[PDB]
Amino acid sequence: PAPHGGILQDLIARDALKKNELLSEAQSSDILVWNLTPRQLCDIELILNGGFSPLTGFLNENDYSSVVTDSRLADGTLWTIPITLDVDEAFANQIKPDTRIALFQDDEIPIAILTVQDVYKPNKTIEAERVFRGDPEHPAISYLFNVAGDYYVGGSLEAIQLPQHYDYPGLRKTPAQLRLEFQSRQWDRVVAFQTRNPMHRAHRELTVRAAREANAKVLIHPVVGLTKPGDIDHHTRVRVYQEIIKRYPNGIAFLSLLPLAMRMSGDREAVWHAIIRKNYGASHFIVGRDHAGPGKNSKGVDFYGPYDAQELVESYKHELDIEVVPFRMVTYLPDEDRYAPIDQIDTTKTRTLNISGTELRRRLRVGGEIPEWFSYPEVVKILRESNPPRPKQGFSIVLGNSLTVSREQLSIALLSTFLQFGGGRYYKIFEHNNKTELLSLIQDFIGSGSGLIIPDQWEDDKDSVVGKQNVYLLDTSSSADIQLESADEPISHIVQKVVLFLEDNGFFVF
Amino acid sequence: PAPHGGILQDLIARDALKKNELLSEAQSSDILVWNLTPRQLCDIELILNGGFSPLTGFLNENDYSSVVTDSRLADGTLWTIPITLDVDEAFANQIKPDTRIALFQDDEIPIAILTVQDVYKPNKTIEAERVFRGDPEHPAISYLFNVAGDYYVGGSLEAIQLPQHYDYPGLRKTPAQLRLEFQSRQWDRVVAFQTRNPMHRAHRELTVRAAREANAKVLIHPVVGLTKPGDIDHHTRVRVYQEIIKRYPNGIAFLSLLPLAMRMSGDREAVWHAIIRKNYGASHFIVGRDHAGPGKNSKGVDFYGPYDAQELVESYKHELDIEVVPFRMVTYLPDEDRYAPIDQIDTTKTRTLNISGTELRRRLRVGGEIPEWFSYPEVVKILRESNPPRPKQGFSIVLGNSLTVSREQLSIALLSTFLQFGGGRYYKIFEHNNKTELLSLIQDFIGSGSGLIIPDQWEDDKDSVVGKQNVYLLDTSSSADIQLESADEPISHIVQKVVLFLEDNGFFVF
Ligand SMILES: Nc1ncnc2c1ncn2[C@@H]1O[C@H](COP(=O)(O)OS(=O)(=O)O)[C@@H](O)[C@H]1O
Ligand SMILES: Nc1ncnc2c1ncn2[C@@H]1O[C@H](COP(=O)(O)OS(=O)(=O)O)[C@@H](O)[C@H]1O
Ligand SMILES: [Ca+2]
Ligand SMILES: [Ca+2]
Ligand SMILES: [Ca+2]
Ligand SMILES: [Ca+2]
Ligand SMILES: [Ca+2]
Ligand SMILES: [Ca+2]
Ligand SMILES: [Mg+2]
Ligand SMILES: [Mg+2]
Ligand code: NA
Ligand code: NA
Ligand code: NA
Ligand code: NA
Ligand code: NA
Ligand code: NA
Ligand code: NA
Ligand code: NA
Ligand code: NA
Ligand code: NA
Ligand code: NA
Ligand code: NA
Repeated sequence: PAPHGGILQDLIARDALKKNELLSEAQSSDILVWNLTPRQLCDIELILNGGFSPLTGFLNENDYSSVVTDSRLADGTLWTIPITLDVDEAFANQIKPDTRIALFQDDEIPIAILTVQDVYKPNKTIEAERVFRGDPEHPAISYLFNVAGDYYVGGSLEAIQLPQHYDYPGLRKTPAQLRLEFQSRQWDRVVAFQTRNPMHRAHRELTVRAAREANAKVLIHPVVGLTKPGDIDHHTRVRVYQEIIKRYPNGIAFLSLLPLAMRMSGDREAVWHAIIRKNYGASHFIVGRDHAGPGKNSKGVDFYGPYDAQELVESYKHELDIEVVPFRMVTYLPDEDRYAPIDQIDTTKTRTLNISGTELRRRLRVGGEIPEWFSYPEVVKILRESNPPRPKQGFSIVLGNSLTVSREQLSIALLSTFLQFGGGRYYKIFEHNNKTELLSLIQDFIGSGSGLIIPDQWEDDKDSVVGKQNVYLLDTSSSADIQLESADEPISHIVQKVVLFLEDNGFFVF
Repeated sequence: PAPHGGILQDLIARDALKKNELLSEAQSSDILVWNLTPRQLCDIELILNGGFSPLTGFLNENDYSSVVTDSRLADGTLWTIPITLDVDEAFANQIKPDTRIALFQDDEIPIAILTVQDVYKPNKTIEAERVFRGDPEHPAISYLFNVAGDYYVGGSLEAIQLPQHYDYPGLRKTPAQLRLEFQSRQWDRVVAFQTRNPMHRAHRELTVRAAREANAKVLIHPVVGLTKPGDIDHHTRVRVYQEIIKRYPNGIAFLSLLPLAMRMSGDREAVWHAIIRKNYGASHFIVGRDHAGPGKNSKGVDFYGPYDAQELVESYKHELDIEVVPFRMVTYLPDEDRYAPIDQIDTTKTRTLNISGTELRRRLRVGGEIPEWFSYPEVVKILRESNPPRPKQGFSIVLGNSLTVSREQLSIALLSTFLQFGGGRYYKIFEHNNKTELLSLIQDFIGSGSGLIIPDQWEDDKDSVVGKQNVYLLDTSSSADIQLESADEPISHIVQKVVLFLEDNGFFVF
C-alpha cells in the first residue's frame, strides 16, 4: 500500500544533494549542538528513513496536542504516538524559532539539522493519562517522568545520515529497501509480524496461519531499538529469530530488523505499528493478544485488556489502509499435539496447555526443562546460553553497616569457602570505597557470572549507580536479604548462613 | 571494479520501457519463434542481466572465431568461452540476416527478441580442440557434438524478461542487485568463491583465509545452472550452502546463486569466471586446484593440469581488473587438527589426510561414516538424504531374453521374496511393452527408491530411453550382471542368485 499520508518521506533520499553542505553546517563552530538520547536515536532513524511518514521532523505543540487528545496530527492524519525531541530547561532556553540546531550521535556523528518551529513545556500528566492511560508503573509514563526532558522542541528535519549501527549491517532494512526486497521477489502481499520477545512454537504457527489466511508472504519484523525494561536483549533475540526463520517452508518468510523505540502503549501502539508496517511495505499486519501491552502492574491489574488493541485497530480499519489479521490467544493442544486460536476450541472437551513468560523466566532461572512442544530446542539453547540458570549466575554479598566482626576476616572466610565449591565461578573481595567508577562495575562482574564479596556499603547518594540484581545484603536489619542474629555473630556462623542462603537460591548446587 | 568492457550491459534495465512493446512483437502471429534449450536459458540470463558484459547477444561468426582461436572478442576484449545460439538446419534455413526472432522459454514465456546478424555452420572440431582441448570425453565436447545444434545464429538481444525460476525466488541476485546488496552493507572489498560441489571443512577454511588475506567480505557464489553431468543436484547443494553459511562468523558472508551454465573448461573457464564475478561486483576471485576441471578421462589422464587455471589467470592478470586469490591444495593435518594449503607444509614431516569425491560418493553409497573433521554433520545429513545408501536405493531386475522359465512365475517369485524382507522398499512387476512412455518411467521408480521386476527386455532402439543406474540384467549371456547357469534353471535357484546378488551390492541388509 501507499505510505501513510501518501508519500514516503525518505529524507536521506530527499537531502542527498545537501549532504556535504549539511555536514559542514553541523560541524561548524557557531551552531548549537544536541546529543540525541538512545530513544531519540531510534525515533530519528524512523523519521529520516520514511518509517514515520508523513512525519518530517519532531512534533510541534500543535501536532502533539492533536495526537495527545485526538490520536491525529493537526491536519487530521491518523497518528497515535507522539514523537518529540525532549530536552532540558538549560538547552531549551538557548533556542527560538528559526534556530537551526545540529543533532549528533555519541557527540561525534552528525545525524541531522533540525529547524526549530517552537519550544514548549508539555504537561506530562495529561500526556501520561491521555496517551498511556496514567498508571505510573507504565514503562512509557515512568520514562516520561524519570528520563525524558521537560521541554519538547518542534521542528523540521534535514537528513545527514541514519544513526550508526555496527551489528547486523545487512539486516536493518529501510522502508525503500524492504520494498525492493519484496518487489524483486514479486511479493505483492506480505503479512508483517511485530515482536519484542523470542518466538516459540505458538508464534511460528500463528504467523504461518496468518500467511495462509491472507495468501501472503511472511515478514518477521522484530524491534531492535528500545523495548520494555527487562526484555531479553536484542542480540539474543536476533539469534532466536534467525534460527526460527528456518522452521518456515523455504521461500515463505523474510526477516528484517526494526530500530523502533516502543512505548509499550498497547492499543495506541498497535495502531502506530500498523501505520509503520504499511510504510515499510506490508499489506497486512498481525495483532494478537495484548499486542504491545506491558502486562500487569504491581497490583496485579492489566494495563490494557487482552484485546483492546484489536478493538482500537478494528475501529480505524477503514482508514489504516493496511489489512489487520487478528488472533485470539493461540494455545497448545496436548491431546491433538497442535496449536490453535482459543476462539476455535475449548468449551471443555479439549484440554489446553500454556507456558507464560513468567513460567519460562523461572524455568530458565532454575535450569528446569522446557517442553519440546513449547519452543524449538535450538531456540531454547540460545535462550539458556544468554539467560543462564542460577548456578551460572553472578551475585554480590554486601557486608552491612551493622556488622561488628572483622570485615577483613569475614570477607576472607567467605572467599575461601566459596572457592572450595568450584564449578567455574570467579570470586573477588571488591572494594568500591564509594567511588562511582568502581560502583558501576559491580553489575558488570555479576553479568560475567562472578561472585563479589563487598566489605562495606556504599552511601545512599551513590545507590542509584548500582543495579540491585543478585545483590544481597548481610546485616542485622529487617531489610537484610540475609539476616544476622547479632552484630557480632561469630564468623563461622555467618559463613554458613550465607552459604545456605546462596544454595537455597540456587547459586550453589552440590 | 568496473564491469568488463566498461559498461554493465543490464538489458533488463536498458529495455524496461520497451517491455510491453517487445512482448507484443514476441506474440505476433508473424514472427519466427525459437524455443530456448536449457543451456541457452542459462546463457541468455547471463547476457540479459549483464553477467556477460560486454556481450549484448549471442556471438556472430566474427566474434565467435576470434574467441575460439584468440581467447578474445574481435575488438580485442579478453573473452574465453564462446556463447552462441545453436539451432538445427531446419530452423537456420528460415533465418535471414536483419530478421527478428522471438526467443521463448518452455514454448510459452517470451524471453527476448533477437535481431539476426548471421547464420553459420561452425567447425565443431576446431572449437573442441582450441576451446576444450580435444578430448572427446570432455563434457563440453560431448555436449558440443551430441546436443548442441549444428548451426549458430549471431545477433543482438532486446530483453523482455530473465528466464523464469520458481525455486529460490530471492537468491538469484543479478549483477545490479548484488552490487546493491554489497553497497547497503558498505562492503567495498568482496572475494568471490565459485563452486558446483557441496562445501566441506576445507572450503570453509580456504574462503575464510581468502577473506583474511584480502581483507574482504565473503561471497559464496555457487552455480545453479548446468554443471558437470553427475554432480549433486543444485537443490541439495543449495541446502548444503545455506547450512554452511551459518558456520562463518556473523556478517562476514553473503550467499548468491549464479544461473551459469559451466563448460567445465578449466583454465579458459577460470578466466571467464573471473570476468563474470567482476561483472557481479566482486573485487577478488578465488581460484583453487583444478578450477572448473572435469578431472580425468577413461585412460586416467588429466583434462587439465591442477594449476593451469591459475597460470592462465595469472597471465591475464593486468587485463582482468579483478584480483585473483590463488590457493594450492588445501588439506587436513590430523596431528594439528586444522586445514592448510599444501604449499605451506609437508616437509615430508607433516601428516596430511584427504577424502576424494570418489571416496565420499562411496562412503555415501554404503552408508559409511564420514569424519567429523572432513565436513559438518548437518551437511553430511543433507547429503545422505539426497544420495542415500544402497539399502535405501531403488533398482530394477530385468529377466533376459535368454530365460526359458516362466517369466510370469519368476516375476511373482521375485516379488513375493523381496516382500518378505521388508525395510520400506516398494516393489512392482513392471511391464513396459516396449512403450517409451513406460520405459521413461523406470528411472523415476529407481529414483523413488523402488524395486522393479521387469519380465523382459526392451528393443535395442529404446535403450537410450532408459537410464542405466541400478538396472541389472538376469541372463545366461556374459553381458548379464547376474548370470544364470542355464536358461531353464529352476525358479527357486534363480531367486537365490538374485537375492544374494542384491545383498552383495548392499540393497538388502539382514
Ligand atoms: N500466544 C499468543 N496468541 C496470540 N497472539 C500472540 C501470542 N503470543 C504473542 N502474540 C502476538 O505476537 C505479537 C508480538 O508478541 P510479543 O513479542 O510477545 O509482544 S509485542 O509487544 O511485540 O506485541 C503481538 O501481535 C502479540 O499479540
Ligand atoms: N581442497 C581444495 N584446495 C584448494 N582449492 C579447492 C579445493 N577444493 C576446491 N577448491 C577450489 O574451490 C573452487 C570450487 O570447487 P568445486 O566446486 O569443486 O569445482 S569448480 O568446478 O567450481 O572449480 C575452485 O576454485 C576449486 O579449485
Ligand atoms: Ca522533569
Ligand atoms: Ca487479564
Ligand atoms: Ca555478643
Ligand atoms: Ca550434428
Ligand atoms: Ca593429476
Ligand atoms: Ca534343461
Ligand atoms: Mg542505523
Ligand atoms: Mg531466472
Ligand atoms: Na494504498
Ligand atoms: Na567522545
Ligand atoms: Na478495554
Ligand atoms: Na483508504
Ligand atoms: Na483482504
Ligand atoms: Na527458601
Ligand atoms: Na506447451
Ligand atoms: Na585437428
Ligand atoms: Na590486494
Ligand atoms: Na599443463
Ligand atoms: Na580497475
Ligand atoms: Na562381493
